Amino acid sequence: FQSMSVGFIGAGQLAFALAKGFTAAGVLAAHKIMASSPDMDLATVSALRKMGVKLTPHNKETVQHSDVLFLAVKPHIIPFILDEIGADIEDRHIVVSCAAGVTISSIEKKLSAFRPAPRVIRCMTNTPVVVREGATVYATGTHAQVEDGRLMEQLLSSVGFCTEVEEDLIDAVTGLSGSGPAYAFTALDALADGGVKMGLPRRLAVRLGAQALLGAAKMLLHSEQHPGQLKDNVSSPGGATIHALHVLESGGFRSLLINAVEASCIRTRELQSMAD
Amino acid sequence: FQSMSVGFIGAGQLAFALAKGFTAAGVLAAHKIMASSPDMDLATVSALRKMGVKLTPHNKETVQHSDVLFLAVKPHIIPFILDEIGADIEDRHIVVSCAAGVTISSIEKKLSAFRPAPRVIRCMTNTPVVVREGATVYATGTHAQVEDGRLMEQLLSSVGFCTEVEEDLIDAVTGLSGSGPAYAFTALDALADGGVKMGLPRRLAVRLGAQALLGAAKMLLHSEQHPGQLKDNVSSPGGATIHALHVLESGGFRSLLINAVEASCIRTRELQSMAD
Amino acid sequence: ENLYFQSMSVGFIGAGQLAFALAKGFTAAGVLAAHKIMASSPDMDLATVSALRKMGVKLTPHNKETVQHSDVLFLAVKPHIIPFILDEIGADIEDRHIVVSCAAGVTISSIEKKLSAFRPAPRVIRCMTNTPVVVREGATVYATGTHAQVEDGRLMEQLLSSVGFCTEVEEDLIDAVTGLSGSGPAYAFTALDALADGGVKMGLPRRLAVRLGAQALLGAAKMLLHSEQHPGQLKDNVSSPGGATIHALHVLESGGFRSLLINAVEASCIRTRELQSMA
Amino acid sequence: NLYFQSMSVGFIGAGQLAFALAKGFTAAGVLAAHKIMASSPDMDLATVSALRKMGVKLTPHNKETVQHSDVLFLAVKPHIIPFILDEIGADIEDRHIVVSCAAGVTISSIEKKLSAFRPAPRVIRCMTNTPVVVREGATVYATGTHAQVEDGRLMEQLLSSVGFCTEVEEDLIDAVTGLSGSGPAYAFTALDALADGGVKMGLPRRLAVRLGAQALLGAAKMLLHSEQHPGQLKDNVSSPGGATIHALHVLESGGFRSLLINAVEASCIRTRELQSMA
Amino acid sequence: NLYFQSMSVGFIGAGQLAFALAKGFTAAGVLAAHKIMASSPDMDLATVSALRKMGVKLTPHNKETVQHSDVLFLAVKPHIIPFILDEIGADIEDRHIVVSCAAGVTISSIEKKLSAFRPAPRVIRCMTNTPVVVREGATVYATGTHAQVEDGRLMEQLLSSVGFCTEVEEDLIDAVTGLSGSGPAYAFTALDALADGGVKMGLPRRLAVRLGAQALLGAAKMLLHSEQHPGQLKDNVSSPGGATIHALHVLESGGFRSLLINAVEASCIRTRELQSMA
Ligand SMILES: O=C(O)c1cc(N2CCNC2=O)ccc1Cl
Ligand SMILES: O=C(O)c1cc(N2CCNC2=O)ccc1Cl
Ligand SMILES: O=C(O)c1cc(N2CCNC2=O)ccc1Cl
Ligand SMILES: O=C(O)c1cc(N2CCNC2=O)ccc1Cl
Ligand SMILES: O=C(O)c1cc(N2CCNC2=O)ccc1Cl
Repeated sequence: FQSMSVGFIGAGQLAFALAKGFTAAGVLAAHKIMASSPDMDLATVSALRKMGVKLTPHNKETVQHSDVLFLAVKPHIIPFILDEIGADIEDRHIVVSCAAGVTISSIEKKLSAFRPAPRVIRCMTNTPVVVREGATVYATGTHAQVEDGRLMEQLLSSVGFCTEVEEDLIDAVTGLSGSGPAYAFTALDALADGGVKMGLPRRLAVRLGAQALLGAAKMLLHSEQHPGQLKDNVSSPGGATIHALHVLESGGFRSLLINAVEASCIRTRELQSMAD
Repeated sequence: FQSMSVGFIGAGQLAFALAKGFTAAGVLAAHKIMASSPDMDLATVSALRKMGVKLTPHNKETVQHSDVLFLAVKPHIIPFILDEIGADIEDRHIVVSCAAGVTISSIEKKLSAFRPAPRVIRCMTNTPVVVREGATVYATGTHAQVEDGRLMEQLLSSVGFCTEVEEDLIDAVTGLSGSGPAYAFTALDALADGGVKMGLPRRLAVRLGAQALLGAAKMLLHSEQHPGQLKDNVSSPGGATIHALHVLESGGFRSLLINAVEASCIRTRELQSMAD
Repeated sequence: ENLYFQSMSVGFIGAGQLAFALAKGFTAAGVLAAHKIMASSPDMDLATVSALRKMGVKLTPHNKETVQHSDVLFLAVKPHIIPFILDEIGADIEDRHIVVSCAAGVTISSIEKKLSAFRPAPRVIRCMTNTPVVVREGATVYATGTHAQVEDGRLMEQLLSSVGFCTEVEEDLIDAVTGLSGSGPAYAFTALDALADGGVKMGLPRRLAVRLGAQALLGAAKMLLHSEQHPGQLKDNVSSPGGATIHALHVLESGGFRSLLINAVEASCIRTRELQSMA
Repeated sequence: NLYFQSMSVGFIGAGQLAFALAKGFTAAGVLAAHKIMASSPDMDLATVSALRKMGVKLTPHNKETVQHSDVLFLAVKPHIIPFILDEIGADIEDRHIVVSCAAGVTISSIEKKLSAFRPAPRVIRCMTNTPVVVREGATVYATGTHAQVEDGRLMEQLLSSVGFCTEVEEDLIDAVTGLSGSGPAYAFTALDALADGGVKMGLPRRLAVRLGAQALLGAAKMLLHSEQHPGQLKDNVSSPGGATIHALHVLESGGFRSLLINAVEASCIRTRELQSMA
Repeated sequence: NLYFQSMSVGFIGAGQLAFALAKGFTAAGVLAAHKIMASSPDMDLATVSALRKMGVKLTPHNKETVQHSDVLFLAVKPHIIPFILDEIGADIEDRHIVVSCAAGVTISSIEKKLSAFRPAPRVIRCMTNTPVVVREGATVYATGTHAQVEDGRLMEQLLSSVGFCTEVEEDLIDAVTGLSGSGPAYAFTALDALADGGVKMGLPRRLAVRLGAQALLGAAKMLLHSEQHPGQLKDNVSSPGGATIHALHVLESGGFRSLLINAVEASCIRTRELQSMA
């Protein structure tokens, strides 16, 4: 809505990305956002201040300011935030935890000791929300009203893809779209090295490799076609592309990306289990 | 311009992509485009017909129709097209070869036997022009007027990134952004397999992996930051993402993408050398 | 049927595995009588020569008698034997002959070069088929030579279509076809033996494991041939999230399973070009 | 000339396997499509959309499927089975044959659930695969404690109309799942790659796919109709010094055989984990 | 207390190496920035933008650099050198020392070009690296046919103000290029990865980078100031049974040493190819 007030506990990379995306989208006004942080000298904190986001060192102040309260701290800090500000949670509050692995149940258990029906949502988003091309899923807690999930989808749809999921899919989403941008950054660096190796200036190589990945992903999102079909479409017989595809297969390219999604998903499960 | 008439020799994947992108951009009207093909029953030919592109089985007819003439056939077919329609090339014609590896000099040599100052351009684009997110470079030939390169940049900028390069960079661009989308499609298929392996429905996994790659590439294009810095930004200490990055490094992920750009670039050079 | 009543005489120079497989498929198809086939071999002690005799095929040690008997003459000897064969019986090739080379790598040009020294317009077709013609499920391509009539190509297609898939190609595709469907059955036999080993490792009787593995590959291949779907889409449709199949696909990927099959198709194709160049 | 005039078939679950069996059974002529009913909690699936075109009755309510059906196929994920069995267990009748198609789920676990509601549930466990859609499936089945002799023969009759089918001891089914249950996906992966190889060497993609699939089909048929060892058939294609034996060498150098062994094992091992997780 | 009052330095090329040497020389106090001139065909480079902030004279015309300069550094790509030498060869004077910094390009090829215009060109070939920007470069040089004794001593004086510098025989320079020319990039890659390792084990990225870089700097210093073999110094850190020897084992298992040998060789081999291509 318009009257809506949003707060972040955590003023790191994710909070900045979300706030910058929300304000760019126009769904939120920077002055309706407050962030708190233990280190008020972070680079991300300075930038929020230029954007017009309110800033404080006191999580309690962010809570009293906020209607929607995003939890954007590390997983092992979540149990402490909840103990710190659990008494300050009111009926009007929707708590949106963005921490990897941390379960709705563990958040509801800590918060229920203060007030009995805390409205909790768990989400997994990623940094490209900063350019309003994020990928976000969310699961609704026990006491989240029906309007809570819809308000959440409205807000996070404005900065990229958003869809509701069962909570037991979120650990796998973390390995895929949560960690995904880092796989892409690693890939682009390497593709740029390849271009440079074959004679391209670095800056041209980075722009071309990025544009290639962006356009390809866009083609897949705008197509009903399987990605192998689109690969077929662009692999001319005997040509350059099919030769490059072979050397990727020879190194087990596909299995490395499977390994990655699996490794991130399994680590996310450990971050949960380490909580309880 | 508006009066401009464009033709394609070749009605395959690339011709459709370019025509669909040009018409979507609004820089060209479908009725100002003509394509010719030896197999008038191709799926890409049927689609051009629905778009309103004129179609013919006679390359000579496309040439007489066209002011800008795109050559969108396989590299070993180019020498035959030029022999077929070389007498039909007029002063007003700009010949834009999109074939991998085929040099401006080889095109100018064949065409100069008919008329002495053929205006030739070599380009390397990719299929994401279909969603107006292509990556394109071009080099100007000996007799291309100054307005020719600018008209070309105007047209191809409307369907994605475009920049002029020295011709000796084009073989490396082919390995990077020419073959790039196929690396991305392979990557997305594998990332989807990873998501499915960890419990996601296939359709959700494909959408999330694609959105992740798109958003990440967009972040890099909108940033002055090095891709390793953006990787740093999203690799939380001890977290899921840094664990996945390790297993990518353990398989030599980076070197496989370097291998690919190199293999495609080297194959492109063979496709040229095989001509001469 | 229409071909049966054409009452064609067929010859094989070379009485090996392919000659036997084609003879067995043509007769099973009812398009040729076994005794309307004649095959020659310098070695009449091969097992395939005995199998051919048993089914009623005529056998002779003299290639000239095969040629004189034949209307369609299949050259089914090793590539390096082809030029010696053409020297020997080039004088006996007649204007009525359609000469079909099945040898890997050997080009129409090289065959026509030899035979043009005798009659001026040898009718030559180059073929790449495979041994599952023996169960009428072969995979065949052919290219027509310089003097091959349009009816020659249609007849060859009608004949090879009776024992499986058959289609005309430009000759410059045949080396690649050899690497794919010419050698393909051997890739599948290796895969079926390995899958059976896997089933036995996990506790299945060998007989059952072999049966199930082969039935699994047959049905998947049949699904693909009857679907308009990409094989990756079919793979997606069978890969239940979190399930047994996606876990097995991972271990395939981790060994570069896909690259091995690409490697094999390339290695057979490359070898096929060497077999031409060495003779 | 088989046909089951007195049999009503139901599917709990309207996914890829349900569509494949329903399509195979109707193409085999053994069942009128309108004598099939399927249920699913997402009546917006592509498979549920195709089932309506066939004429299969579709409902959202699993209780409706059970009441309509004699033979009831459980074609849902292994972890959904215990919930299904709780939901409809009070609707299982003496006439019902329950045929579970879920990977890993034992006859014992299914009978334990249903016996709470009514003693002597007639349970069969089967492992089939999607090529039943072209009547070339590979199916095994094991009969439960209270399945009658006519129940197994009947299920063999029905599933034999869509491919190979034999009875097995239940403790072989996890291994069958790794071989023929997952097998078609190994083949689709192999055909994608073989086609990639054909394209590399210069073939059009469409021809490469056709030829690769034809090669595999014909080789599988040869083995099925031959009494000979697959190594013997491989020997018959491998001309001395030739192209095939050179390619076979590069498969061996990659450990191609061990990868397929690895696959059957991993799928089998995972199937056992799907039992114990539920 | 070194300073070259009578020396005018010019750079043909205004890229990373030109900026690094110009910055090192000015920080060393040996050259006023305004006594440096650099030329480049793209006066829109980030390096050319930084050079103007230093006070270095910048021109687009290579002829201007030559006329301003006594010591002329060729800091362009190897394939550009022959074009540069054709463009300005008629402007080379007796007073000029030409110092080529291009990988691979021999003294012989440079002298052949310039001798067409004027006999006895004074040519020095050097291989340096970008840490000259922090006065810790590693530089070798070889003197040409017509370089006087004072020319080499002078160039050693100048480049010693920004790091290690020694004269070598020219046929060692390709190998030096693979070791110290490319070396810093091996180190940047190693520091990125070591930091990735620190982050994996729970350190903030900024601390991990700092500590990794400090570790490397301190180890390099230890070796430089020790007479001892690097294996001996490694032995001194590897406490029996401890953390370091366990990590060293995993480096050995990956063939870590051979990768660095591979790198020096590949860079050296490529450097020789850059000579022969031009
Ligand atoms: O994979 C190839 O070899 C390839 C082929 C082309 N095209 C399009 C039309 N004619 C060509 O050569 C473009 C880019 C690549 Cl990278
Ligand atoms: O790499 C990680 O472990 C990771 C961490 C997060 N965030 C952001 C704020 N708190 C978190 O846990 C989100 C996604 C991932 Cl994939
Ligand atoms: O890949 C799996 O895990 C798998 C899953 C199934 N199905 C179908 C319906 N319920 C199941 O479990 C069957 C065979 C396999 Cl091999
Ligand atoms: O493995 C080979 O080299 C091979 C050999 C043949 N034949 C049959 C008769 N003469 C040949 O060359 C056919 C197919 C292949 Cl794939
Ligand atoms: O390699 C080790 O295990 C190690 C050991 C030590 N020291 C010094 C005295 N006692 C220790 O444990 C310090 C650092 C490391 Cl890295």
